Amino acid sequence: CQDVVQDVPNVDVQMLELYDRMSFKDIDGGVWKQGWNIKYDPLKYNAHHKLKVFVVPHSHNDPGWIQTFEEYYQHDTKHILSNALRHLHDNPEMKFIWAEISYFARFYHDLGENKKLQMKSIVKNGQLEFVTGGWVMPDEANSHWRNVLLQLTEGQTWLKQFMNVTPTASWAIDPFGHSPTMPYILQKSGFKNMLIQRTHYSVKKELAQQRQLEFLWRQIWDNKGDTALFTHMMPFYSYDIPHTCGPDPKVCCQFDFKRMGSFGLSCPWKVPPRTISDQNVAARSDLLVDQWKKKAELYRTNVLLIPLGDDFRFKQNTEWDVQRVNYERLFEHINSQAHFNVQAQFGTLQEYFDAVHQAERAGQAEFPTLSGDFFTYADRSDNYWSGYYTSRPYHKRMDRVLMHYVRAAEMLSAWHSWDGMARIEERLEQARRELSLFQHHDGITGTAKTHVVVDYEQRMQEALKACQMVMQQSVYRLLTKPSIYSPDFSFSYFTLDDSRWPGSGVEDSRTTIILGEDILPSKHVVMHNTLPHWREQLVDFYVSSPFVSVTDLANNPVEAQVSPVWSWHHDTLTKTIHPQGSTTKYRIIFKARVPPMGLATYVLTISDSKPEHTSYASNLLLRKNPTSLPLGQYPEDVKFGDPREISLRVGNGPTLAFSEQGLLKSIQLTQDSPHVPVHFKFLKYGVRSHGDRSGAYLFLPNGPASPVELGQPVVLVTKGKLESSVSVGLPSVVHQTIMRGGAPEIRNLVDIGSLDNTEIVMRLETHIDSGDIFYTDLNGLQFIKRRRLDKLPLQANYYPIPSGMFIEDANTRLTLLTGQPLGGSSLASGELEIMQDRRLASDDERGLGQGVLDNKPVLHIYRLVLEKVNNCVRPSKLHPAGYLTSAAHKASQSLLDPLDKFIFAENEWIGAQGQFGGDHPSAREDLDVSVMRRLTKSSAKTQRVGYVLHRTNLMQCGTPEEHTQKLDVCHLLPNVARCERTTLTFLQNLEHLDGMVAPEVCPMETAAYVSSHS
Ligand SMILES: [O-]S([O-])([O-])O[C@H](CO)[C@@H](O)C[S@+]1C[C@@H](O)[C@H](O)[C@H]1CO
Ligand SMILES: *[C@@H]1O[C@H](CO)[C@@H](O)[C@H](O)[C@H]1NC(C)=O
Ligand SMILES: [Zn+2]
Repeated sequence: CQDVVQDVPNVDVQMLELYDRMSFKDIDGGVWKQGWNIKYDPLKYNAHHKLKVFVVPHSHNDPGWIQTFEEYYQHDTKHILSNALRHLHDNPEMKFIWAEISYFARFYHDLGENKKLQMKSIVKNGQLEFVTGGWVMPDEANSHWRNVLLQLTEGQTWLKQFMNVTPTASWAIDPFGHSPTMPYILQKSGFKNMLIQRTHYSVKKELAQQRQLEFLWRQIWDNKGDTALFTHMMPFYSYDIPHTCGPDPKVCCQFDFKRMGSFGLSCPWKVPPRTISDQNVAARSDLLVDQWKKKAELYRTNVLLIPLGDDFRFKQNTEWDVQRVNYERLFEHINSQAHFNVQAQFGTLQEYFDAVHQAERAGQAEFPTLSGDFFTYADRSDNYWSGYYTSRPYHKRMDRVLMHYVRAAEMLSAWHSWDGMARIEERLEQARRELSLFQHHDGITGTAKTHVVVDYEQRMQEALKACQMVMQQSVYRLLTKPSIYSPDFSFSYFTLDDSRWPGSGVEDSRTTIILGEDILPSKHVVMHNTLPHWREQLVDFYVSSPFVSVTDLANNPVEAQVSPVWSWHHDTLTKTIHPQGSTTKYRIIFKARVPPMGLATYVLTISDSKPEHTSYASNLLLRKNPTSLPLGQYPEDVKFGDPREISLRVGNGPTLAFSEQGLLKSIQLTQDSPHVPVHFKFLKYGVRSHGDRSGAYLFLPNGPASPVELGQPVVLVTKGKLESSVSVGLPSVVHQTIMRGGAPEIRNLVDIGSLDNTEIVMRLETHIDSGDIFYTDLNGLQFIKRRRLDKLPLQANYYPIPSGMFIEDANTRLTLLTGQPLGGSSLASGELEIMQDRRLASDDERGLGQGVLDNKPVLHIYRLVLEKVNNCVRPSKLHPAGYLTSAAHKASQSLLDPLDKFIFAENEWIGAQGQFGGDHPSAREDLDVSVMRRLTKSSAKTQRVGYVLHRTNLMQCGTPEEHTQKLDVCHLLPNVARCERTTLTFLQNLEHLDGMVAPEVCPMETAAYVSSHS
């Protein structure tokens, strides 16, 4: 195993280092506005060294954006695919690449058999080629790597099954900025090449000047280079035709033949395309070839890529003709005029890459190595696309919830083979495809029109319901004596209970467990733990009585705590935001202990008075002018007081101090240690009154944030033996700090209401001497070092915070982990900040055609970990990566993959068992079974189960290792006949494993294994 901490990789281009050196001046470069006037030596190409030009027809089909997926499919895409089939069938030399499999699959299953056969033939013969082959072309900023893998697998599995092809070249022309998580996943999924487009205009200029637009992209910690993936970065401002034939859009636009009036399109540079004829072909070719030779100067080989397409292009038959015929005339002339020394033709993406590598092998070029990312993107001037790191935060949080429910449903149901009547495969396929669809770069990014956001939400809601059905049927089967098990596959044996989604104050959706001497004395509940190690976590349920006690299935008492159910209300009468306690329902909380990838059953039983092993929290409402707060049968009376500073300590954990406004002010790690200043503050950013306006994509603040005026907010303090909390109703945010004995959990119920042109940010102020350095993660996979650059505007220093961020000095680190992707930064030494929501009245001119005014209440969750790190073995100052500590990593897992909770729905569970998986191996803490998926239906003689294993890398800080058993996923199910290492999509076998044992992987490595069972 490579050391990913101590050896700084030696690469030709390291993006953080390149950013430190670059000046980012936005000067007018001439016709290539963001470059310079390219010059070339006409003698470079000659009879023995020609410029091979591949023109690659393409059509960017967004799976939802300004129309929903189905609206686009009906109005545009089915026509594009139908006409592509006819035109490619009829014109053997014409070519076309396709990226979005969600649309292709939708189309293909509607085709008659004769057309399916015609389609397979034009793919088989190479005329229609799939690029990437994922369900979508995903966002690369907010997406979790697990979901990027899920959607890639969904599209490629469909392609393998129906088209018998697996793309090894990737095409990503529209994500807003690019992440190294893509080559990471692609290289481990058989890919050999990838192409990207949206990178900062300054970076395009800088790499173009050095001919570094093609590079071997390796991970920031990879010293050896085995993660490297050849990457082609396009050089210009857009993938449209005016910005793909060469440096001058005024000339390239003349070669987009769809821009001649009857189609309703024109060239904004005011020179229209002209039909090619024998009388103008020589002059037209001379212009085009000159553009091509200029573009060729920015690359190292004599093979040139010229994409030919735009959004939803190649729809009308007349469009196919006008593009094809004119280009065929140009190729015939150019290829027959020896003085150009060019051979041009339609081609596919793989053909381009194959020719580039043939040139490379001929010793024609050597390519530079590069590590780093390409955030944050600016397409021009100071227009940085950091707004979409936060836009539509309700759905960004929903993405993480569904991410987890999909993994839990696929894992719980993988243990058994299911009768087709159970519709398990059917519900999982729907859940994987709806979550996969949302990975689209207009989905999770929050950049679609209002009604399209609604469509994604409805689809994800359907997926959540599908997951719940599969999970509850699975739990019933796994914990019921086999000879008693009698499933009704349409019946709900259990109801899932989720405490944080949609969340308190968002939707009253949780069921109350109703107990009573005259109706039902007890109720079974079951917890599932998808992580491969034993885990304890507090869980809560709503119950109709405070007099409830908990036992495990051996009938051992379990210590519990009951607290009231508090809800916050904006009182339009008193004009205050204050809490009301339920007089009919209460929260019972207890520690559940669950086996690795297993289940544990408990019983809640009512009694007529205080049970021996249940305590009751005290509650203190701090506000001037209090009124009574009765709580029905709750045994402890609420207390009142004027606002004041408070301090709390649960268990032996940290002691937290709060200001009289209910916000954290300090954290004391141990009884001895100092009270470390850690202050939470909420602020707001506005929009500029002159110039460019912030919108769904762009963040264009009218200067640094201003503090939210807090007034004298109502603060609620609940203090219990297992859990305490401080909650405060601030304008637009009910802010809560919850303590359970370790790092606190923070929850924000964010309701930006009608605050137009406002972005609400949550900031942490400390005295940590971080200077201009901070760390943020990429796709929940790795942490990358960021350096705040004052030479760039505020919005350029915002980065994606998909799951965590931290700052540190030689002795102290503060890490903030998130349960949803949001945008954030560290704008001053000692600070961390992350945006909660943004409501923008104006459109930001990137084609959406609207502002963001559809905000709704969302419950954001976090864990806040203050730690001493002076004893940790950290990367040197020159290393571009950062790594979490064990505590921070576990805190992240508590947010993203919490225990799942199930309430038995009927009165009695006959044949109930107390546990499942007690014999599963409890793996080392840095290892995860990211995916467990049965890959065969029940009729298959040989059953196959796929596993994706990921090992992160945690800092060595002096805590002795200890125990843990080796995890061999191939022996998790019995009767194993074979074990194979496969690509991450499970589509190709890479290794036949000895003894049928799946070895664990190295730090920062991810592998996939498939076990076969007789
Ligand atoms: O913006 S508009 O001019 O409509 O169209 C452009 C040129 O065809 C496209 O690049 C728009 S891209 C397509 C869409 O997924 C992105 O959210 C847009 C971000 O700008
Ligand atoms: C699928 O493609 C392979 C080569 O890529 C070919 O040999 C095979 O016949 C095709 N169909 C099958 C047998 O699955
Ligand atoms: Zn797009």
